[PDB]
Amino acid sequence: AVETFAFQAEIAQLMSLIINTFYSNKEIFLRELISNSSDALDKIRYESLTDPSKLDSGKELHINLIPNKQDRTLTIVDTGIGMTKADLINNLGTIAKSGTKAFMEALQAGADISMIGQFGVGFYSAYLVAEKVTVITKHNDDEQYAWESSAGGSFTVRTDTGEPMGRGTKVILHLKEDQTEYLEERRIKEIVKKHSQFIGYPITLFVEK
Ligand SMILES: O=c1[nH]nc(-c2cc(Br)c(O)cc2O)n1-c1ccccc1F
Repeated sequence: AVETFAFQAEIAQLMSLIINTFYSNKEIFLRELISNSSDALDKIRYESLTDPSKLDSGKELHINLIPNKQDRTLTIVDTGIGMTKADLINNLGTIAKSGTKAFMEALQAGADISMIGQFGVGFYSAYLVAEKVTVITKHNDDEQYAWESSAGGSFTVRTDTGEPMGRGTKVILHLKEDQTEYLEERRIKEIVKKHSQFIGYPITLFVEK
């Protein structure tokens, strides 16, 4: 069973702004997704400090970057706290209506799209480079769910029958045809070194055969 939801009008407007605005500095999407993974890893670590059983679903706290040139996908995997179905539906765990309002006021006053993370809606920067995004997630308190959207005002949620993850989130970016530089090892290494140098978890860039 696949459930289709409409985005809140303000989030659909955020997504169209990201897709339509001429903005060359698209590489910041990766910093934003790694930042969200770091935050999710911090959340499960914090819960584990008082309840070690929180890590029964996996003790390793890490981030993997998996490019696949055949599928034209870049996957960002983390073993953080994950998201429940309600978190996915509620804008992937954000207060995105108020974040979008603040971001749009900042843009009108001179900010630029790279500042999106300061408004707590950095996930949507994925649409600078992806035509479709799939988010697979597993939280200790819920089942494994797949969220997906190609923008256009809607998203889907379903229970995922695919490869079980113990706990965490996988963001699969189905890249736009002209954004394949983000599958190149040297380009990803450059972006991680430039923008993600103070992330306190191992970031492993996988290589391809
Ligand atoms: O909580 C939680 N869990 N999980 C999650 C996620 C998401 C996303 Br979109 C991404 O990319 C990743 C991840 O990991 N989370 C969150 C949300 C928001 C913000 C922050 C944070 F951490």
